[PDB]
Amino acid sequence: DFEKEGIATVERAMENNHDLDTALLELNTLRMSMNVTYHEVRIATITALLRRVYHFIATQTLGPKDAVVKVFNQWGLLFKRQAFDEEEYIDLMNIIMEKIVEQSFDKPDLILFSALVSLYDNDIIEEDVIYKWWDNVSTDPRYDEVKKLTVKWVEWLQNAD
Repeated sequence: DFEKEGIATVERAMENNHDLDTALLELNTLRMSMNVTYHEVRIATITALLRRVYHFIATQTLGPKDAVVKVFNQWGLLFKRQAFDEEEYIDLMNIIMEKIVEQSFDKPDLILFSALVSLYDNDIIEEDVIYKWWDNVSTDPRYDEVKKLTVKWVEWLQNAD
């Protein structure tokens, strides 16, 4: 039950353009209200953002990369207060990858690469957690497509380290 309501809460704050502080206040109130954890919150927030990205692309209102950037550059900041330790950030990235596949975008690899890069540029995620996430990432072939681009990115990051 919390899911749907959480998705709705986030969708509202991005739409009728809420500043974050206020979006997180309502969302967190809902979190305690319905007694759910931050994992559930991350799921709700991530699917909410990814749906808006999808909508932007499917309606040709914005190209893939642009759509991801438009959404994540602004709202991805919500994540820094939805994850407090390493595994929670690892979980954060796993969900994004999983939800992208689930949403079925046409160039999964580009969507996931763009989303992670946006977060990286905004300092929500740094190399250390990124390597950890990547080292423990699922090898289920179902993720082969979405990982194509990001795998090179992680590699580039290691070399440039």
